[PDB]
Amino acid sequence: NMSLENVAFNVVNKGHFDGQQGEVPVSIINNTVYTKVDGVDVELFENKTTLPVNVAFELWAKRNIKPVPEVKILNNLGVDIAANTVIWDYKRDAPAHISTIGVCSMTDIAKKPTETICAPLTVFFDGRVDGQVDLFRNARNGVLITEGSVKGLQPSVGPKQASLNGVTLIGEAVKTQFNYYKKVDGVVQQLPETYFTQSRNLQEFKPRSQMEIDFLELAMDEFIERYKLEGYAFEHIVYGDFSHSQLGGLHLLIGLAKRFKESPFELEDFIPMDSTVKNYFITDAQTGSSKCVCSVIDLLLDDFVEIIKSQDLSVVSKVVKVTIDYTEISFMLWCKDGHVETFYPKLQ
Amino acid sequence: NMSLENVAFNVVNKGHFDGQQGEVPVSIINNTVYTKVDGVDVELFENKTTLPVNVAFELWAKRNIKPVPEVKILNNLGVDIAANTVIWDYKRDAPAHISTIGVCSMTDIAKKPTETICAPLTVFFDGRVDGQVDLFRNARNGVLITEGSVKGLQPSVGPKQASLNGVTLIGEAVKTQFNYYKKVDGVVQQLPETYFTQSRNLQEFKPRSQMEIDFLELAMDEFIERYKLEGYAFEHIVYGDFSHSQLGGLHLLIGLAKRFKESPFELEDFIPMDSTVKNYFITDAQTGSSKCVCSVIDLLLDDFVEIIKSQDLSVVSKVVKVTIDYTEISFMLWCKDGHVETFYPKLQ
Amino acid sequence: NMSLENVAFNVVNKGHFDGQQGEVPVSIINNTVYTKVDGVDVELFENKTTLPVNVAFELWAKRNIKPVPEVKILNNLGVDIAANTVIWDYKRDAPAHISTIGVCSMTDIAKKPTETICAPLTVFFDGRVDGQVDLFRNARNGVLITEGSVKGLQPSVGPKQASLNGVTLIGEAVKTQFNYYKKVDGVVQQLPETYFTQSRNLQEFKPRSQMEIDFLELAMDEFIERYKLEGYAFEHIVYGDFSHSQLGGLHLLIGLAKRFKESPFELEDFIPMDSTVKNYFITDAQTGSSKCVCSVIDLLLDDFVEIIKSQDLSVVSKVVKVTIDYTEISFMLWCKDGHVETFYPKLQ
Amino acid sequence: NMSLENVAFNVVNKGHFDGQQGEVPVSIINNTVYTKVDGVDVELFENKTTLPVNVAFELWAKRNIKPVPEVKILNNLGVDIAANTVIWDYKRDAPAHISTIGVCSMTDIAKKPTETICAPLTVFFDGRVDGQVDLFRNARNGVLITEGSVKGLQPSVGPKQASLNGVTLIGEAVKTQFNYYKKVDGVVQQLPETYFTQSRNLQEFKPRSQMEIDFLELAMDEFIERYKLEGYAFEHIVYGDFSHSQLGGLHLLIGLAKRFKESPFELEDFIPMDSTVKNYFITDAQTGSSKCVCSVIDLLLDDFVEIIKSQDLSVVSKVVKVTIDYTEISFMLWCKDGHVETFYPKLQ
Amino acid sequence: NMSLENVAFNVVNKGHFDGQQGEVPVSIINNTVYTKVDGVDVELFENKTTLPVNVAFELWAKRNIKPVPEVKILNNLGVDIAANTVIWDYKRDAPAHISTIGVCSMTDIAKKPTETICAPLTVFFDGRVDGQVDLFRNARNGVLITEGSVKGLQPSVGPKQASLNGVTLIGEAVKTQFNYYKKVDGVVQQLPETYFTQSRNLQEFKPRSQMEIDFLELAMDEFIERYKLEGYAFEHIVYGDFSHSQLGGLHLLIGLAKRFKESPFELEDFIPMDSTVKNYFITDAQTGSSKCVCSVIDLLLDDFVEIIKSQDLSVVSKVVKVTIDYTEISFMLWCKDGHVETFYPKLQ
Ligand SMILES: [Cl-]
Ligand SMILES: [Cl-]
Ligand SMILES: [Cl-]
Ligand SMILES: [Mg+2]
Ligand SMILES: [Mg+2]
Repeated sequence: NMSLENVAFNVVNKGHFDGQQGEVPVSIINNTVYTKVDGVDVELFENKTTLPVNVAFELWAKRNIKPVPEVKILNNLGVDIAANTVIWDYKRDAPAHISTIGVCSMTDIAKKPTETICAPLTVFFDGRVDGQVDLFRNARNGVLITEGSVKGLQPSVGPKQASLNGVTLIGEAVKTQFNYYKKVDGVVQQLPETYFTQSRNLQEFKPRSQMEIDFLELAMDEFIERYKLEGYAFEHIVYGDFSHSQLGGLHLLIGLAKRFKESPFELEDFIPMDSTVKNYFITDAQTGSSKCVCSVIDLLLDDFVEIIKSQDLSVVSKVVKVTIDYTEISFMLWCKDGHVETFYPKLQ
Repeated sequence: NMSLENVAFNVVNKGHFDGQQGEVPVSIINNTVYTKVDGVDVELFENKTTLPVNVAFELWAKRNIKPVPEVKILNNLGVDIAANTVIWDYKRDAPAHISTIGVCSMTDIAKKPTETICAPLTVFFDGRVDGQVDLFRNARNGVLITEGSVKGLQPSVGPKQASLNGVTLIGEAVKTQFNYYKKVDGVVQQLPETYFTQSRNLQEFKPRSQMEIDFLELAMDEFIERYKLEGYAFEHIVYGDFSHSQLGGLHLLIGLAKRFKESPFELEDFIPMDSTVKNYFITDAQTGSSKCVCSVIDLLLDDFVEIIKSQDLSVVSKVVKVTIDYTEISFMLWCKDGHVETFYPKLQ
Repeated sequence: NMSLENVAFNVVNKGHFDGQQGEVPVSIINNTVYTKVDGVDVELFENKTTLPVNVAFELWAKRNIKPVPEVKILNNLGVDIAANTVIWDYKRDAPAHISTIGVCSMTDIAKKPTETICAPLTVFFDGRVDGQVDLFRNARNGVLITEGSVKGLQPSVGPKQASLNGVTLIGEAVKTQFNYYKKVDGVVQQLPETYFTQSRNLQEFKPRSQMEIDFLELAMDEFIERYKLEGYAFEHIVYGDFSHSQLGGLHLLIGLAKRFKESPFELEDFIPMDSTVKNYFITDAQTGSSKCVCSVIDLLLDDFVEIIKSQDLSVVSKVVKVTIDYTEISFMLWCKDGHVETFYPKLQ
Repeated sequence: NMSLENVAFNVVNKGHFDGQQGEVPVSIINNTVYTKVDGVDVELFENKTTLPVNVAFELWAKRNIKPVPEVKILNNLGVDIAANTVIWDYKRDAPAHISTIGVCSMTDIAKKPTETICAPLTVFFDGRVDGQVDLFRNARNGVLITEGSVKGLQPSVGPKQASLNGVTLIGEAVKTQFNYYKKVDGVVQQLPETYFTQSRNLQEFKPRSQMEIDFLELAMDEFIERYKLEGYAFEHIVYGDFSHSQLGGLHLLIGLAKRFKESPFELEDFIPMDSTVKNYFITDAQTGSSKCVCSVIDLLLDDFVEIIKSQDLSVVSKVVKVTIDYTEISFMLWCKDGHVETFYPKLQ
Repeated sequence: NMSLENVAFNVVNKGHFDGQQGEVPVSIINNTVYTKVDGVDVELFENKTTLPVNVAFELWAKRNIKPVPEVKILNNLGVDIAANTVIWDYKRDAPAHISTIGVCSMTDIAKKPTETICAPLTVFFDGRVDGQVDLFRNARNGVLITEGSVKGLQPSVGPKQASLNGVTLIGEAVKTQFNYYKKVDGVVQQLPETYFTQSRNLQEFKPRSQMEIDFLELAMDEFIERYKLEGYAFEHIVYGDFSHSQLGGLHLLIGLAKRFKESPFELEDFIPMDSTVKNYFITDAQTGSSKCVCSVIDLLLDDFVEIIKSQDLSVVSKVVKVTIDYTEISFMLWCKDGHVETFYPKLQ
């Protein structure tokens, strides 16, 4: 029943694969899928993946169209494969995982998660689908998300936001905050205390706390005085130093957002992927200050204040580990004379 | 006299093919045409069509650079080929028709429209070109456009707007509203009464009536009261329902325009082509409400009111046919207790 | 349920498309069709055509696997399209015709030859298939082949040989000699009296007459005196002149076969296609004699003798039109003092 | 320091990857690897695989250059991956296996076969390499080849021939006959008693028994009476029937070799891969007899005689399973009135 | 009026570029040039070069069709570019040089060799063309070939054979032996006394001396005693050793031709290019002996005997430089107890 022409039928009639019968004529050329509409070819899908065009086309058509965790979250938890679904990575325009389970015959390593080949793999389970909670209880390694309680399992509350068709949002007509569960070698794991990134962007940045509202409204000197931030180098870390050829600091996305409203700048996303810490080649258009590797993270400003105020500042330099998005992020803390010189996330 | 290097000469010197003599050096690689400018290669054309690169390059260079009907109009009239010109489909970045007549030797099926091979085809004629009106009188099947009257033929007034170099506009320094004529098997046809879509877009939406001006300025409850629209489900059909996971209604482009100014959303144009009814996979960023197939049409708000007020509302559901852009559009009308439940265009 | 995966299923299980149901996983990459056979991809089809890979793959799978006329015959008769089949051009590794009739959705212009679109086209009908003779009677332009007589239709006996899966042969377990019929504008044409090329190859050349047996066995001076060929320039036309830098004569394939068994040479087929007359760039390896455009034709030697011996030798230069493979082949006849200088086919 | 330029250095200096240090300039274009040799690019590798060009280039350079089992043997044993080597499939011009173990970073699933990821996979071990026998003892699923005895392991004597750089041969200066061992789920399997195909080709076929010498020299009626083969349908099974349009029988490669020396024919290998039974689309050039799916197997003629002469001829139709190349091959045995009608291998 | 369509016109009508006027329709797709011949596309050129498809097509059409020196000769002389012509490397299916002079606008660095840009480059001049000898006198760096004497210039007699359209031959109807001249920095260089390789192939090998006739006819022990070759390791150097797993010796092409007529073997040319010494990955099919890097050279056997018999046999290991094809070839001479062990050319 599986066929390329049937997949294209579902896309043109249902917007995605819906399991409907029918076939439309398809021509494949230039890593692109076309269909003939009233005698002319219309592009349906441009393959941006490393997979064959018809294979990637099928996986994208069968992508999950419900609110799902962001890929960085699934990566930080070590997820290798999804159970009977396709998590589409819109950052890479490619499937988030190599193989599939009961989805596409060309990429399927198994039909159901209980098969032997799935034993060493951390399978992602969705409690919103019938039987996936019970499948998670019988899985050796797996990650489970639910909207409510699971009897006999202690939950971990995830981020407020989730990805819906490549749109990260805090749901109002839909539920985006899940309970997280993980098993390793048959043993349920206790997930650690973690912060969560806010997954915002520059153009559409919106404050989510009165501190962030005051950060964008007030000036630098007035904001640092109001929240008693003297001696923490927020002028460097958050606001950024543009007086020299090498750009200084500017490691919080909200600091880039405040600057972007005043003056534009160039951000080179040379590792285009979903990750907790993003690295950009930045060039400021107003001053000419630039930096090849500017590590940026989108933390709630209140959370970043709690972190930097929770450190010992009696050492010149050391490595600070912070659990964010269920992964350990290494920060580099520099201090002189008991005050913060700088504080930034490292590469990986 | 035809040559690839001569076509590239005209593009670099005249912006398009102008019939001038000359040749520039050309290199073709990666479905792209390049020319050497002072020792370096400069991209001239990236082939986005299903045709060979050099063939598509020639057709695009010879595209019509005058105001022409939008492709959806030509499609709805069943046009198969153009007479001694190339209608470029900027929505697909491809020629609107497969074959040509007296344009490109590789795609030409004939040199002049009077040839035998053109008999079963609906040829598009442009009265603004000398002799094309008379050629239309001797053609078996054809469509003719003019700026003025044609002796012995009853005209049909077309849309106010036309496409100029992929820019749809109502001409002020140029004439964009044409008279339409059609012949089938040698018999002149009488074109039916039809509405016309406005061919506007979200970012640059501009109201074209006081009702549309009031729709964007006033609130929903205030607008429905002013124009006495109680019982027609404009809250659902036009304004859209975002309270549930499945997006409800929102089938008029002006309703999307009003929403877009307040909150952003994602529109997946999974059938990228010019058509009277567009189908989008929509995801609302503020609420999370989404719908795989949201049929949207850009009618003048006054015209849509006239249509929905001209229907019988005593049946649960039925199919309503409306002639728009010279084609029959099937709508689905749902009523309960004598009032409109919903009313939306179908797929095709 | 026509599909790419179903076409591949028939190919792997039946060697071609046999109308069986079933699907196998398919990967498309680099203009090649692959399928998974126990883990690894196996190449099924390398697209050598100008069509999309999946389209040409379907047409090749649906190619006619019965003895069919050689493409040069169909070309000389002006065939543009076949009725409900695909004639595969094995010399081009591509379909012999652009469009199809009731074969492939992507290339079909019609499902039946009786449709209006097929009238101006010369449709090829196979009288061995039920109902094709009647369709030929109803077609405006067409070509018909049959094994026996059709009531009322004056036949034209075709060549002894036909192409079976790319192998040209005179059938013994199957019949390769057909009657030929042609209609132009609804009127049956009388096919002209014609010679036929023998369609032999240089490697596996085999004589077909006692004269051809003698030509290969006998020396030049012995053969010319035996069959009384003095004054007919066979030393030049058939045997060829290698004494000069520019190769002279050598226009009959049997003359090439005789030279090849002695000393090899290089044949550059710069127009790789099936045609009654072939043009080659020839380079003799032993002497170094060459010629850019060498016109070669594979006639029965007895036929060529019959042709050359019926010419008027009293003119310095005369064009001579001979009907070969149902097409008129022009020859250049040069004579001097009551004997011919040369007599070769034009490249045309 | 693994790199593309270093791999190319080894290829140009050592003919393959030899672990030497050095780099040469490399150009990648059109799925081909080039290198500059005194100004001009020389092609080193044309990627015929479904892998990226640089990846397949590295795997081909690291291919095993010692006598290795033929891929059909490894396939019939269920091998999925090799331990610290690459088995190159020369019939597919591609690696015989998808992933690698400690070979290439792009395709490695592990650096050592003992890693957890390799347990459910059947790993191929080469006992000629130090430490591979011990790794086989510790592997859960695996296949081992050795030249001599392993203490405690009951051997299975493999075929006389092996593949050396794409050349299948019975070694004289090297040993090509191995012992075979197999483990499934940590338990050593006893390999079944099996016949082996001879792996000869049609062009360079050479007999290997006095019976095979007789078959090629003797006539059909003389050979059948000599080896007392009356009532075993050798005229059909081995010699083949060409009297009808559909080719009959001809299922032993030695029968094809006998026919080929007399008159040539066309073999279309629509599944180009190494397998115990091969399916061909055959077209006989002399008679025109053909058959879409012709199952062929290259057994020693004495073996096939031993097989056919041990069957019960008292049943109309019976399936017969024979273990050949360590896999069960199904045959169709048709008998009528105390003698066989046909006896051919299924395409399976 | 240089154009792609005009180049294709010359190719189809003249077999190459002949400067004739005319255009034919051309389709470019998949690094191949096509043209329409009565409806269907016929392949004219498959780009095997690293240049753009239309550029390499033009250079191939403008290739030199006269007897030209073999590329290895031009390489050994350091030629970088040709004057107003294209030397086509048929072993690479690519131009022998990167840039051109007055040939193709895309690859031209100059229209005349006298231009300033050509001075540091070694330009190849063909004295058979009017005015090229004078251009050689005015060029700073260059190489000149002539058929006869040039006044004042001391000639160097080149090899007997030359390449005519990819066919290397000793001309009879044409002259393939030239005088050679070379200038470096405006000063004429005296070319060294040199041997020449015979440029034969393994399939069509033909001896060129009574000694070579004897070597092929006579047995090893009979030949070595006949030409008094005791103590010169011809059993190893020329005949080759197959008794061991690693192939020994076999460095003269005539030795390969003798072995090939007896039993076939596999030659892998991992550096496919024209060079005085060729390196092959050899696998003997009969014995299984192989060697990754086998240096082979096609000298006249009498020349190699003259070379080996002039060496001092009193040293264990000595490097020996011999000028062959105008370049110095290094040999490894191993001797032991008054006789040679081996004597082979280095891979260099
Ligand atoms: Cl009759
Ligand atoms: Cl033992
Ligand atoms: Cl002189
Ligand atoms: Mg700025
Ligand atoms: Mg919104």
